Amino acid sequence: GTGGRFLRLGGSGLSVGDIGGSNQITIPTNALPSHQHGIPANTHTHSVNDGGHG
Amino acid sequence: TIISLIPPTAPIPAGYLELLNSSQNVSRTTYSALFVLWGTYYGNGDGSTTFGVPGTGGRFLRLGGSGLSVGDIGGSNQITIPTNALPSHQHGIPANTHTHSVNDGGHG
Repeated sequence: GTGGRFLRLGGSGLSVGDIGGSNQITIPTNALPSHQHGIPANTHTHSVNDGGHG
Repeated sequence: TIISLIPPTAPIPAGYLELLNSSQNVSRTTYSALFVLWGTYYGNGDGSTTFGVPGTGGRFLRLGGSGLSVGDIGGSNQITIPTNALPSHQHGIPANTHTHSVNDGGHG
């Protein structure tokens, strides 16, 4: 059955009638290109606790 | 060319040359019509007594046009996503907590 597939000559280790391939593709983890995210401007303070000192 | 679902056990049809993964070389005297129609367009073989016929290694069938000549080659099953093409995204930053030690010494 054709199965709505593409016509592929199979010289390299592919007998006649061989199937395979996939219309759905999944990006593997190692395929992700290198990229760098920017961290926005930040600002904070710390409250200070003290009962006193003699 | 013609296409066939012939299993490897079955014999090749008479008057037909089987294309393989690798480009082959065939005698010029025989397949005389094929040679005069092709010549050394897909290989020259020995250059005098043979000529080259193209090979199809795992390749897909694609029609001509768009400036592409017959018998051209190209493509790849392996793809690398260019760093330019990448879905725009932002990661969240996990909740954290830090304190700073105090350099107080002493005062009077």
